[PDB]
Amino acid sequence: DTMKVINDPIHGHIELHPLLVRIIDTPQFQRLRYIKQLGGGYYVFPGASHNRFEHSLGVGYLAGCLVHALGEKQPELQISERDVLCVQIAGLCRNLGHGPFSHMFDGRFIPLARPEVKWTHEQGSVMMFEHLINSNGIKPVMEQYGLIPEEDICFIKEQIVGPLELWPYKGRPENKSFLYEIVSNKRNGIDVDKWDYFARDCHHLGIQNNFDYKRFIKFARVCEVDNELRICARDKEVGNLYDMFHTRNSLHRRAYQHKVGNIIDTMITDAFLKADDYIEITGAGGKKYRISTAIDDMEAYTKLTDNIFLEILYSTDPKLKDAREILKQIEYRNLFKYVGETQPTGQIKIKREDYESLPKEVASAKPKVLLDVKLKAEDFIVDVINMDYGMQEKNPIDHVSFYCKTAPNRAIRITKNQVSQLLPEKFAEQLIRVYCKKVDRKSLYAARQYFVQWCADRNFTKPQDGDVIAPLITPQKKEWN
Amino acid sequence: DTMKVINDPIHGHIELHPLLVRIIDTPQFQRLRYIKQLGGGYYVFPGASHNRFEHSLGVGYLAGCLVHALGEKQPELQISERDVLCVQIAGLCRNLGHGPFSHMFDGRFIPLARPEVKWTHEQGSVMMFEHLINSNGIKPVMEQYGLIPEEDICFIKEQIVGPLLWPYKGRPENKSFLYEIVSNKRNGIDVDKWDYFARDCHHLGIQNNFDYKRFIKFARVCEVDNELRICARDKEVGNLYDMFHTRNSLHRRAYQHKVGNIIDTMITDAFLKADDYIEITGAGGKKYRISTAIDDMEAYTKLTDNIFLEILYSTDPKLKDAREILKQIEYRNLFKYVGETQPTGQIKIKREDYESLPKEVASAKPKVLLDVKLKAEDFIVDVINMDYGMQEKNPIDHVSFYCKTAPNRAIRITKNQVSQLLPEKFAEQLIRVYCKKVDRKSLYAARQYFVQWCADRNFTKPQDGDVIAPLITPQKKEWN
Amino acid sequence: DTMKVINDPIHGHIELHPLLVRIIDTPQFQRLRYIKQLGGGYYVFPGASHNRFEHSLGVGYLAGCLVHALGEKQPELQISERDVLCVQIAGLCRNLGHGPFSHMFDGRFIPLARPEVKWTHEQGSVMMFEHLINSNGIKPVMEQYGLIPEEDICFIKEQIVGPLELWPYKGRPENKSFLYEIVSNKRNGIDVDKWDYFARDCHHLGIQNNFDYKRFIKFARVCEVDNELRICARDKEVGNLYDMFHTRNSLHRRAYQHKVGNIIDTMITDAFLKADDYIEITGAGGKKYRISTAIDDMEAYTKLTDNIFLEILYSTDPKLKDAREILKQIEYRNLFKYVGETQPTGQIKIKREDYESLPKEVASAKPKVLLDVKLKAEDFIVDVINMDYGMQEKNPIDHVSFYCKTAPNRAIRITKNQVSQLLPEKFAEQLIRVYCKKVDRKSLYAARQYFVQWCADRNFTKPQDGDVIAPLITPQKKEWN
Amino acid sequence: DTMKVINDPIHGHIELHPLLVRIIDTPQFQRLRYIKQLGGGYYVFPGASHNRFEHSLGVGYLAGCLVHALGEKQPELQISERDVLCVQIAGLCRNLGHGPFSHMFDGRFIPLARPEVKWTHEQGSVMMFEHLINSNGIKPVMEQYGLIPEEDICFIKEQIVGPLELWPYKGRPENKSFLYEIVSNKRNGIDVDKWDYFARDCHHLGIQNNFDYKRFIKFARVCEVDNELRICARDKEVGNLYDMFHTRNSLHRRAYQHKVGNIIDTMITDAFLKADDYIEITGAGGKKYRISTAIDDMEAYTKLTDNIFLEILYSTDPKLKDAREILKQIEYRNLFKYVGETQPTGQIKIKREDYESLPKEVASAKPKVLLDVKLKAEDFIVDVINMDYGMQEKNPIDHVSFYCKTAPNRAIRITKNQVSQLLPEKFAEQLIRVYCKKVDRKSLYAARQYFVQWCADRNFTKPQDGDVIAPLITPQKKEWN
Ligand SMILES: Nc1ncnc2c1ncn2[C@H]1C[C@H](O)[C@@H](COP(=O)(O)OP(=O)(O)OP(=O)(O)O)O1
Ligand SMILES: Nc1ncnc2c1ncn2[C@H]1C[C@H](O)[C@@H](COP(=O)(O)OP(=O)(O)OP(=O)(O)O)O1
Ligand SMILES: Nc1ncnc2c1ncn2[C@H]1C[C@H](O)[C@@H](COP(=O)(O)OP(=O)(O)OP(=O)(O)O)O1
Ligand SMILES: Nc1ncnc2c1ncn2[C@H]1C[C@H](O)[C@@H](COP(=O)(O)OP(=O)(O)OP(=O)(O)O)O1
Ligand SMILES: [Mg+2]
Ligand SMILES: [Mg+2]
Ligand code: NA
Ligand code: NA
Ligand code: NA
Repeated sequence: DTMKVINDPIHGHIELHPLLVRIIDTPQFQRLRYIKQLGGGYYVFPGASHNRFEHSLGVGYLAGCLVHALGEKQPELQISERDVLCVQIAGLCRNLGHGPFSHMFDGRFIPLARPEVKWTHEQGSVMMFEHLINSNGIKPVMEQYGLIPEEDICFIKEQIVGPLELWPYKGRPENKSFLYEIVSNKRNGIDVDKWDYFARDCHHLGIQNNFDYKRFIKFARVCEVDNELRICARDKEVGNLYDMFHTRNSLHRRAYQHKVGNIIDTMITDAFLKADDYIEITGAGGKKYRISTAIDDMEAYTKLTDNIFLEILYSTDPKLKDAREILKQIEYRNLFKYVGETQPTGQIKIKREDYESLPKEVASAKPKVLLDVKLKAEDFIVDVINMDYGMQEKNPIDHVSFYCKTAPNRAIRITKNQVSQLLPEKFAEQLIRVYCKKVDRKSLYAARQYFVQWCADRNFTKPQDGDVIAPLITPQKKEWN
Repeated sequence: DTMKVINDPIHGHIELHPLLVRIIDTPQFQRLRYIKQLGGGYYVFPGASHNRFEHSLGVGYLAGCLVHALGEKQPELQISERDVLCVQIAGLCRNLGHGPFSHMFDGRFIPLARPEVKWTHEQGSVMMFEHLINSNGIKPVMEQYGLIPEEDICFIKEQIVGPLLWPYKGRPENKSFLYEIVSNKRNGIDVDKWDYFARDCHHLGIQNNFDYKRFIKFARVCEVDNELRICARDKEVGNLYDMFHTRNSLHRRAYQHKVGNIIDTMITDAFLKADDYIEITGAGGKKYRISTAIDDMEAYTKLTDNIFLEILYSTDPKLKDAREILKQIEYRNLFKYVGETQPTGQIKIKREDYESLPKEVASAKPKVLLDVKLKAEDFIVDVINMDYGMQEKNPIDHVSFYCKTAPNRAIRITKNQVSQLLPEKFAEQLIRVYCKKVDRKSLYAARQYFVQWCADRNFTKPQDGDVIAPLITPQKKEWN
Repeated sequence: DTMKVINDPIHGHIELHPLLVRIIDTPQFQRLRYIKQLGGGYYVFPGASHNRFEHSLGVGYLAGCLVHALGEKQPELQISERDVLCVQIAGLCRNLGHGPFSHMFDGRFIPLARPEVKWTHEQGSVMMFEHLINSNGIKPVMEQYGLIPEEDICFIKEQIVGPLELWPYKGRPENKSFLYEIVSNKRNGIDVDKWDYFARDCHHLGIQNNFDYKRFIKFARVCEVDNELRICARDKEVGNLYDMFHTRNSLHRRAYQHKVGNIIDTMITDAFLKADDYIEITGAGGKKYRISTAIDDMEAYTKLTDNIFLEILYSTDPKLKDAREILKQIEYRNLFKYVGETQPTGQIKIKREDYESLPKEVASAKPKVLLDVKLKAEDFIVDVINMDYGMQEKNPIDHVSFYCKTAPNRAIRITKNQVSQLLPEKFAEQLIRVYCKKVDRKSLYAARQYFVQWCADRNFTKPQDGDVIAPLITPQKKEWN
Repeated sequence: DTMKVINDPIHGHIELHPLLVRIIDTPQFQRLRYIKQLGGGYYVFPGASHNRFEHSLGVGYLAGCLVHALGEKQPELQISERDVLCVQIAGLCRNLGHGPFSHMFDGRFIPLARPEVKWTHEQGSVMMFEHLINSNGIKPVMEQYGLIPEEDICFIKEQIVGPLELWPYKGRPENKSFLYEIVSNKRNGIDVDKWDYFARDCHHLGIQNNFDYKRFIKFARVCEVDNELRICARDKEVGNLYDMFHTRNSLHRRAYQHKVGNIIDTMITDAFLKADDYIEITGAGGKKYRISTAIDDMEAYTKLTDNIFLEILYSTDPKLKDAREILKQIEYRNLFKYVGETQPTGQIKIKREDYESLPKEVASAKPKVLLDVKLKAEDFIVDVINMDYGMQEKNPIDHVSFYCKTAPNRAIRITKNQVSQLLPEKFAEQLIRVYCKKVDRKSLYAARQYFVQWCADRNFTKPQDGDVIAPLITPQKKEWN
């Protein structure tokens, strides 16, 4: 009927427009209550039980805050109530496409299960949004509140995934370009999605968040840069932006790429792979889908959530025994053992095509220690992690426009040397974790010897614990001594 | 083997003894990751996604804090490392018995589904603890860390459920105070409450007024009637009254939220309609229903909030009735709130009369033009007992205190000795009425029946009475 | 000029209109940086170092929030930018009149020092506001931003102190009545001043605040009640309002009336009394004022802050030796010793005129025990504390109007039985603390005997520690056994 | 033995040993209630009203936490109750020496006022501690609780200031070396003083703190490194340590070196300099001291707090008119105007002795543009700020010892390459702020031209707003285009 107030622990009392309420009260959206924001992280950080549902409300709310604040400071932008609603909707709905365990699904599982396809949760969101609209008679309700469904549905989808291919967008013209920089910012990565998860994940994880989004909003203006209207930050605030990405990096290093969290994700992925053939999910017209193919039909995908984990865990079907056994090993905490961590040196970069060949390389190393057990390629997992500021090797701050107190409509650029000598020199790196599937004390000892040898052989960094875990191997490498 | 560190958002970095790690890393305990602390509340408070698992770690940690602090202030108590471990274990394990959606399971579902049994999550915890111990070879590991399994397993169980003349056999009278930590039957002041106040507030987005750390610093053990009891400092009496006021606030704002409760009611109804067709494998391959898994711990292990999604995602036409109710939850087609009232004077509605109340509302005769006529089954009447944890009694009368000038001398404090601004009564009842018929005309009619029923039973005027039923409220002179 | 942004720990980033900046950047306002919010409380709660300055910004900000939210929900109220500014100004400025150590000055010191006058910090605020306006050329600046100084200065003053004398206000007409319910609510005590201090004092004290003002604002509406437009709360929210006053009461019982905090306030007051003759403060035209008379000249009052404490403490003048000695006893923590606490029973009420006669009564009690020392009236302090819900014996919730979801413009009333049986029966009480100026073990023992006897004699409540501190006295009273 | 409980907003309920209570309840310690932690910062961050008093309790408490935790994990260290008390006392007392406005006094005022002396607040603390002990009969009370005053007073002083000149300490032997790494860590800068201020300043400022000290403590162990027992961190925690110093840097950049906060500190310092001749503070035997000389007599220093600001501000003495006028300009917010900010490039490092010559350099620049006014050296302030990780150009993490999960008693080292490529390359930098004493629009315009020219001339970084504030000057420098 009218506006709903929702009490969120992060944002406090949030107003929801009745149109958003209608979008929210659908199985496509409610689905998000059953997908953990951080997947395997919950198995390391016991506070991190939060789901995509609450994150989505926060992204929607923040999207609305930014656009509304821009509108109030700059009425010359001609931001309408219609524009605000579409930005809120895009904010709510950009998480619709997440599969079970969020980033494990599109980052680990689908690449292994369906190598030939290229899938992202963003594509999923678009498809799921379409399904949500059509299955719930949303278009009449959009019209009722002054939206024009054809243009606006397009606008929403473009905000989530980018150009559906000179001005490449068809939902809004160039004079509203800045509206595409709110929910998902392809230019520099500063968007409201990040802002909600920094705050939300920190609150649940028990880490403290150093970024203040409210301050960013108060200092945000729209200015012309190269004949486009873009969201600009106040020049003074440049330090806070570098801090925002440092914060992003901290969350990744401490929580999202936690070495045990990642191994749990790997084990859950492995169980899904072994379960994939025997789990069936009913989609459109009674047709059946696998976990790995539910991404092709939105009706099936609706019913694809973290419940899959428990479906496997509680199953009696002997065909699911292999999948079920892996998950039971998670419950007993018989996890694959962390062997160590290393990095490439200088400009050495490990390509995506070489990932499969790395367990073989570790097993082929010839450490000079007496070993009771001999280990093979399949006993090792090598997890290559790309740690960056969101834009590969590029500095995202070079893609931010700024303004000064004295000329608020004049956009400017700020280079890294203009800010601080204490900032990072590089903006992308790689971490290599090694784990061993053999969990006894003797195998783990052996694994450590192979690993440290492989590091020496590839001229990678000395593992931090190198002298402790492999005292007979580390002296051969002069660079480490 | 040394300590594992867990980072909890409420308590920060918590150390876990390797024995507790072993108890935690079992399917019986890990199960608790899949049971929401506040069940249906998550459908009202979007922050309230937290599970019993994390609550359990917190209860364990706090239990350890209290016993350890008592030990350090009073070494004459002779609290051993053994005693601390058993109190921590009891703290961890007192939530083992919770079913799907926590309090809805033992408070709504089992009473309706299995009226002949008397079941509490506490009994469940004892049974589940036994199963956890036996299924995971914990006894050898208890011995390894200096526990004596026979005495100590008993001690742990007694802390969770109470006594199975000094009624306890896990510890003697000289250690009586150890039974006042995890679950305090005497006055309700225990560590389980302290963790949930803090945890639920952090997730719900309300702020918690109670400071447990301050209570611990002012806690002492003193002799009262030949028993050693945990006493509070006399000055702190105001904070204790505040602690129960806080408990009451959490209940009124969150745990008994009118929509949260209706969602709990709907989920319970779906479980009832699903109970015949969901099967859970227990011991030796035997099959159990949702309502009977409480009789076999192996089945109960696999009984979590996943039941909700099992029903919701099912295709079996036998589950259509249950599935339809849950789909109505997703679409937010909920039973509509009609209004709320209370009994007056000493009037107390007994548990046996709950069933007869929808009939009473439908039988009321409001003197107005009604487009629809409504029947008993169209109404839900939810009776809620709001109290300070001890029925009509004041829990502060069951707290012993001490003074700065005589720290070993226990005393009592009466309510007039504290404040005239305190509550006169310590128990009350709320009656919510809802309508299963959701259209505008039915809701209008429902409100007329309801306000009439209030007048007829001499209950309190509903707050919105003049707005929802302007033609009914003038008949009652006491209301104006 | 545009807005200045202030980062407050309680409210986050606050915007200040350039007019408010001008009012703030004056010695009359800046003065408030040197007056502690909680006076003597800082000597008990080490976090409570905050000053009236920051509290004032918060009251101003919140005043603006409430009026602005009302305006946005109900444009039919015709709240202008002019109205918002005046409410913000009244919010900023309602603390201008506070003397050194806030409530101790108007609550303890002036009543003792100048019994014939009736002074309140609110009157002080009006006078100080007038002085601020005139001394800083504010009127031209008010005109610049669309205010009409004659009407508006009046409006501001009326918000702070009430009618300067049928509609009794002359700053605004009946159709804007609700604007008088924001900064200082004479009707029920629900105002923004309280809201800032609950939040601010809790944050500094290390108590946690259970009241959510943001939620109140979202549920606040203006409705007609008895031909007046009043701020109404949503019916559901009634529980939270009772809780708001319970919270107020908790803050008083734990912090503002802490037994040691109050004795420190008593000692500081006593030092000020002994110093009052010899401290001189320059006012208008070089004229000299005492601490107790600076309230008569705003120029002197400007220079009257917590610095008075340190002026006395650091003085060398032998005439200030008496005052200086008391303050040195505070530093050494040689405080008057707490003897005990009691309350009147039934309808017994101790009147303000009888406070002086109470130490005599305690000393005149006849305990019938062996006493090494005999104590006199001047050895005892009796502190009478009025604890209420803000409106004497009355329930403030009976003076709150409500509305329902189904009829948002229709005001209603809610009686106490309509809410809960667990609520307080009485809404005012008195606490009596007794202290002894003699600090040795024997005097303290004797003092406790006199005190417990006096309780018995006056038929007051049994002191909590009665059986411990006076085991020979408590058995005579059958009501206590 | 009764412990006293203090409720701190940061740490919650803190127990104080009766000996610490005795040290606290003295004028030498209580003095700290009247010195603001962040001096001038309060004039920018209105929450930052907190004083050194509360900070000191926190440092004491944390010192006790660390030593106590080390004792419980490693009883082989033989940490006694005596050792814990001395570490707590050192923690309490390391802030005793702070003057009015904390770091402004030792960082700005004394260097200008007394160039011939080398004074630090740490030396002040030692002297003040000595005075506190002797003036309050603390030595007998130390003996009562098992301390041996001669050895232990030495130990406490050494913890605060370092060696009072092969093992350089005489309070404790090499086997207790780690006890010197708690209150003030000269080796790497990881100490409990930092931990309390990160938490405390953030809580008051309204910034959020990303460092978790409790986690550091749980991962801290004592291990042998080069025949010394040192506090070691877990190898995994190395990232958190880099983050700790990044956090320190953030606090400095956002708050402690805020451009307005620093100008207020400069103005207060200037007023103190002009007041120094005419303010008298009574010390030992009735002798009189100036603000700049009270550091030579502890009895005078006791009475030297932020009250000096208000003494000057409220004075009528015409000799204080110059000092009083500057402070009145603070109240009216007629502050020296920020012109801009720059940094040195390459290896250029501006020495402390050259600070005085910089305003001359700026005024001597020849921008050659239409200028209504000509500005002189005395019209400019140049503030040089050293931003570092606590150890000049060195990486503090190279001076941290670590241990591994697999060998907890074996200390190791970790190089920067072994951690992350995303870390800083340099660990020290300089910021140069320029301000103008002339506040009109025309002078400010001129000042900006001189400034940007001076940047070009010295080959410093382009000011961020350079193209806006000086569009005719920035094109001459090719490196900036
Ligand atoms: N007292 C409270 N304090 C904090 N949050 C609350 C409180 N009551 C409810 N909430 C939460 C639960 C929801 O997230 C949100 C709205 O709940 P509430 O205002 O009770 O809505 P409702 O939908 O039951 O009221 P309405 O009767 O207007 O429909 O705030
Ligand atoms: N940097 C961090 N800050 C806060 N919490 C963290 C951080 N890293 C991990 N945690 C959380 C996750 C866990 O609940 C808890 C323990 O994690 P961590 O110390 O990484 O254990 P671990 O078992 O992986 O390490 P170990 O190698 O010592 O076994 O702390
Ligand atoms: N990085 C930060 N994070 C949080 N609060 C900050 C930060 N920097 C400054 N503050 C606080 C201090 C002030 O109270 C408020 C505004 O400061 P700031 O924006 O630096 O104002 P200013 O007047 O110095 O800037 P300008 O006039 O250049 O816009 O924010
Ligand atoms: N209810 C409360 N909650 C939180 N902090 C409190 C409360 N009451 C007092 N405090 C604070 C103020 C002090 O910092 C600290 C100690 O207070 P309190 O225990 O009242 O000391 P006290 O010394 O007056 O008691 P006594 O001498 O009677 O033991 O805690
Ligand atoms: Mg581990
Ligand atoms: Mg400014
Ligand atoms: Na362990
Ligand atoms: Na309980
Ligand atoms: Na009252």
